[PDB]
Amino acid sequence: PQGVLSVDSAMPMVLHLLAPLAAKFNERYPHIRLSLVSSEGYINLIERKVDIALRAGELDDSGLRARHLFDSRFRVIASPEYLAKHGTPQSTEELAGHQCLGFTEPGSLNTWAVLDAQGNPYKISPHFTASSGEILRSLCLSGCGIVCLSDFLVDNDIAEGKLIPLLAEQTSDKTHPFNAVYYSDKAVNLRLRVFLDFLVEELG
Amino acid sequence: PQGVLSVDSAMPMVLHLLAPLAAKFNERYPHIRLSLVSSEGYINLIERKVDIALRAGDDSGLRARHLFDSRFRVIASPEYLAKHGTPQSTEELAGHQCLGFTEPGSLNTWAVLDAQGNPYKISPHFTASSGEILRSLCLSGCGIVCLSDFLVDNDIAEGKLIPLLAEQTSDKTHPFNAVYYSDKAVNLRLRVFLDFLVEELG
Ligand SMILES: [Cl-]
Ligand SMILES: [Cl-]
Repeated sequence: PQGVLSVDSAMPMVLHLLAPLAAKFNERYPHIRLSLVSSEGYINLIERKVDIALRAGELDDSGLRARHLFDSRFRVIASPEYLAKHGTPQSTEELAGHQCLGFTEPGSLNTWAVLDAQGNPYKISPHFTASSGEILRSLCLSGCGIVCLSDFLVDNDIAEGKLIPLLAEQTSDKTHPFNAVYYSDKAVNLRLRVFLDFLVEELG
Repeated sequence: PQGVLSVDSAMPMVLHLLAPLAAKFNERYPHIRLSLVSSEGYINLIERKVDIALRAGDDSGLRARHLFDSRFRVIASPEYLAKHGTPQSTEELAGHQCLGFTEPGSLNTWAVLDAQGNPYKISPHFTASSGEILRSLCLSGCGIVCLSDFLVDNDIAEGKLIPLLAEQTSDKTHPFNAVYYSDKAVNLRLRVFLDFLVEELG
């Protein structure tokens, strides 16, 4: 396997998942020149500007191949510093009293995976907004408020004590799948298949 | 000062400079609702999708306010250097794994000078769309990178990344500015944000 393989994903996937594994992938396949780009949505992939996309969406009836990588839950988090100055929410309805940060788009992500008293996902009014989950993580780390982000983005921060998980009982246990998406015709190339195989081992 | 202010910049500027200051700004001006977005180049600003752009790079009516000057640094992780040795001259970079940008290609002309005093142009083993991606690859032991001081200085402080070829690396700095259209300067929240950024960033 040799040559250039272009892999596209959202910033958090590239930084927390791909980048860490790229050194191990390099030792096994030193002749494959990975190109790791970060863009928004499936435009690059569909317009054939990259070979493979690693994304959480569900594209069916597109014709594109999807290979499952891993499942992730959402977590509601804040910095110890924010909680020290603002208090810790003990119910989901108390989030109305706190600074909740969200996406500029898509707005569907601003309906959090934390259930209210009636068992319905809580829609926030974002104080700060951002175009990336990675920016929301940084704002949360620096004490700007409460965010709701994928586990793989914040779990190591929680382990290091840099973020504190909130409203754990109220938080939805449901997971969302992440997939490697690509056109069937590009499965022909060995370097995509060995990258895909590698990704399913290490992420699964 | 009250309402939404949208700030566009490259990822490393947002994560390493803006986000850390956003809580302090919030305490001073709690009624300003920041929107921090990251994109490529000046397209959002030009097409008036954001109020201000923080970028190092002229469709006129633009104003540019200086924020700070930054040097580049060549770095690798301690784990990489233990497995591949540390380069003692710029010319030895040919034997090592150097990671670069997909684009712009001019950025793969590094700020490290060879024996003749020429900036070293690399053949990138791996490429990426963002300097933040290059920082992560570097941290993970994938190779050597050349990135702006504010992206890696703290890692160098913490001992996670090692500065290489310190004497050969250029001392020259490049400016970073807040860029915006003249007409948007009338807005109070843009003015207090700019003032804050100028005070805080140097
Ligand atoms: Cl994201
Ligand atoms: Cl960049």
